[PDB]
Amino acid sequence: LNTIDIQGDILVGMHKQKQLFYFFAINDPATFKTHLASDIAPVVASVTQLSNVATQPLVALNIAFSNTGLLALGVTDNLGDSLFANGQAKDATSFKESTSSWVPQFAGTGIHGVIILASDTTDLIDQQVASIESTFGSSISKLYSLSASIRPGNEAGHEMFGFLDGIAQPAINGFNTPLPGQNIVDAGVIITGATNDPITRPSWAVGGSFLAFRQLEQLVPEFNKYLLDNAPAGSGSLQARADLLGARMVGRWKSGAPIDLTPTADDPALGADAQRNNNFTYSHAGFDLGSDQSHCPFSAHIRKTRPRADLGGSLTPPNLSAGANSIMRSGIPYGPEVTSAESASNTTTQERGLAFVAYQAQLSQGFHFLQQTWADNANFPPGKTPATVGLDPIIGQNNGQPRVVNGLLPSNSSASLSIPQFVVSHGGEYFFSPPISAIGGRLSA
Ligand code: HEM
Repeated sequence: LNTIDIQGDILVGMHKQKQLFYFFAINDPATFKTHLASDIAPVVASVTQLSNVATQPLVALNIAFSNTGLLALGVTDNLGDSLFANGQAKDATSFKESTSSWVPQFAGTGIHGVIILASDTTDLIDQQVASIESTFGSSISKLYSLSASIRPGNEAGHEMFGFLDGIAQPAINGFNTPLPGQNIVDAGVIITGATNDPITRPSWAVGGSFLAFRQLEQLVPEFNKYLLDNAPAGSGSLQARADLLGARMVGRWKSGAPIDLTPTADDPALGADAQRNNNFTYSHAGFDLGSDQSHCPFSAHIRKTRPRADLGGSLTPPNLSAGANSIMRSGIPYGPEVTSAESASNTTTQERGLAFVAYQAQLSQGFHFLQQTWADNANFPPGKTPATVGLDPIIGQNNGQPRVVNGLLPSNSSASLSIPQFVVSHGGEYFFSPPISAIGGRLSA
């Protein structure tokens, strides 16, 4: 790997308090290219730079292009990815959703790219945006944007449902020092043209990655109310038992504690411990892997998206199964905190959610595969008893309607729940984040 030439959000994440997703079209390739080379390319933050606190810019900038943006730039080379080429709108029906609920700018292929601006204040971001718009002039056009932020206080690093996020990533072999239980993968799973990437890419694409962007609204008061209404009977407060159900749905407690290691009560100390909070496989000493949902439901979100021992491999950490289906996640929450009024009425009045960002070298193996073949598949994971696992309670989709999810109730692993959508996709796009040398190189030529 040459982490000098790889955009930082791909392998490191921007790790700033604020981010802006600036979605643009290219009006005029010729003028746009000039300013791409002079104004954008030299300030794109790399993995190497973001990997050291002393070399992190006040504004971390990354930029990615859609198939039609690349077309607008006169670049027609085959990036080796049909899903990217066709755009996410065309792919929506693969996830049993429709472009009906999408931001209208996303329901098409008019968006040519996205600029990711990140800084610890919104002030610095808007300065950089004002400069970009000034210098590019009418060669660029803003079609849509989404402002996002780290949540405040003790919810920093947690997503809108309140769960600590950004714990689990694939370790890239030869680059990351793997953590206990962490999967270890070839660089080519995430970085196009890198080690063991079987797909031929254009020359200017080596060091890049596909960026799956999803604007995912979360119905937080509704979720909270559902958990309280369905809290399993037992010891502790109603909220504690409600939290237990929530944790069974995610596969982690709000603290980050993986339920597979903490199956009856939260242990917040575990969530804060990078050396132990991923050290599991779903295998347990005296339990049948195929039928035991006492530690973690077969349908739990993280078990659906990283099956670990459910797809074979070592029963002791680290489990190394399904390395090719790993994704890097750089998502960040958007929208305001939940208000008292919303909580009292258990009803959302304004949009908040996750600005979901997934990187992978193959869309068909990454985001698209986890959503369609695993999360939305009522019979995944395979070989379980009962065999009908049901859907991912967090992201599983059923054309807008309630999702049948099994195994969630600790007192009865055959008990089914009919769970309304908590996450409402408003769509997004598939982009390609090029290596930095390509931005001021071929893409500006
Ligand atoms: C609003 C929607 C979503 C929410 C609230 C959500 C929430 C979470 C949470 C709380 C975790 C645990 C933190 C961690 O392990 O790092 C997690 C992990 C993860 N999620 Fe999601 N997520 C969402 C969307 C998605 C989507 C759309 C995908 C893929 C299609 C996805 C794939 C993953 C993966 C791969 C992990 C790590 C699993 C592992 O390595 O064990 N998430 N998510």
